[PDB]
Amino acid sequence: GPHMATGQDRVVALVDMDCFFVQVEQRQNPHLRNKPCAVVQYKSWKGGGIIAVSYEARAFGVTRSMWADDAKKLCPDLLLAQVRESRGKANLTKYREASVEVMEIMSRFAVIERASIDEAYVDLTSAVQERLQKLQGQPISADLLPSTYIEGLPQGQKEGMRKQGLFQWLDSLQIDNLTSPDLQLTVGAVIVEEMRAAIERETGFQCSAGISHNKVLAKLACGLNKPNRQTLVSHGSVPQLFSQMPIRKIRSLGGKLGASVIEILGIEYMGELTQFTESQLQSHFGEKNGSWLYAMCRGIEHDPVKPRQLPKTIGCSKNFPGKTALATREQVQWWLLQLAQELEERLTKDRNDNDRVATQLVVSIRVQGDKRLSSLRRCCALTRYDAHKMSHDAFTVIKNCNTSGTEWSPPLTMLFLCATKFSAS
DNA sequence: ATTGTGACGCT
DNA sequence: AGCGTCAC
Ligand SMILES: Nc1ncnc2c1ncn2[C@H]1C[C@H](O)[C@@H](COP(=O)(O)OP(=O)(O)OP(=O)(O)O)O1
Ligand SMILES: [Mg+2]
Ligand SMILES: [Mg+2]
Repeated sequence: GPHMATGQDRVVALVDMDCFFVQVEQRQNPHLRNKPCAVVQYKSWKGGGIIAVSYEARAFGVTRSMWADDAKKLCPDLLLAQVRESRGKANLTKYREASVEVMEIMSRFAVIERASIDEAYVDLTSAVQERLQKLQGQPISADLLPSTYIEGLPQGQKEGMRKQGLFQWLDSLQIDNLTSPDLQLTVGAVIVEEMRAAIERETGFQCSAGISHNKVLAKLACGLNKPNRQTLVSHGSVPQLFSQMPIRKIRSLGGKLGASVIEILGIEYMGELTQFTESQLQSHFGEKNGSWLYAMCRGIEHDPVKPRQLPKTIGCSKNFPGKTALATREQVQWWLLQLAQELEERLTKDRNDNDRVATQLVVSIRVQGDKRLSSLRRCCALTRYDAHKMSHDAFTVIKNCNTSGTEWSPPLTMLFLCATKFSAS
């Protein structure tokens, strides 16, 4: 009724860089632009592992987590850029620095939460109020939304359809009310057009975006029309959108929890969740998950956009698969040193840029044949940015896993050093 | 031999 | 604290 809150209080956007690592390499190397091309890590085992794919290459079936030799079977003219290698491992610095370029531009418009190297949430509520009082009541022109899709429209040529749906949306709009959620979302979309234009002008990079009333819907919306487009998901669009939406497509339901929702309740689509009471969902999935599911299948989610532009952790990882697994003490020490030297470099740069110091060192390892992705995770004190000290401390922390009598067994298939617990400096 | 990250929850 | 989940 009148007291049923509808989750329409905020305007939230999710901005995701289109095939980001590919775009970084295409900016640097113009011969790669507007071509089927991918970014690969390493090169010896089956041509290297593909970690990013241009849309031209995706059209041939090339995907992430495919070996380059196999991708070339699907796409013989595929062009490749290789991740930089330093100290014997992939080094992602070029892409982190490109990400900072983009995040700093986004921060001019609004508060952002860095969700990953190429994705950020945007809290647009106050920016929209400012822009609405700036409008002082005139309507919003289609010309202000040149790359926006309105999900669910038109109802009742891809670009022609986009424009039909946008016209239907704008003709319906009630610009009289500075508190209409649909109007607020529309102004949000105008601002995100401007943000995306600024990113492309000032970096060369293109991105897609979603605009809705919360983070989950904004991320879902972002996925609906890619690349280089943005999508508005209104509250009213949720029943139809969710009526055929697989549960696994909603952020956080792509794993075991979503699988159990499907199996326990005997449903397939998000919208089917509305039939259950909050207490029923809590009985199957716990108090927190159940309340979250009850609201989310109605389009309602409360998770705030956190004011956080910088990562909370600075980590360095390397897998040693198959016969490259580490089998001697010297090997383990040398790779701990390699990881620690990259970590020291990134930490010293982080301290200069961002006025903070990490205080905890996490050391994690995998042992051969262990079913888990991480076998062991132990922490120690991080007191100075010294690679030799950090590597000696990581070894001191993990050495009691060695069961032998200069040899290391069982061989180690992953090493991981992470700097955490930052404090202002 | 589907890597190298990074965020968050549980107990 | 250490382990597990989730999403790229
Ligand atoms: N599993 C992974 N391993 C390594 N790097 C990854 C992985 N997933 C994503 N990345 C990196 C490379 C991507 O360019 C970047 C952004 O990831 P993501 O947003 O899913 O895809 P994308 O930006 O390449 O394409 P899209 O246009 O679909 O967003 O992060
Ligand atoms: Mg992306
Ligand atoms: Mg992304």
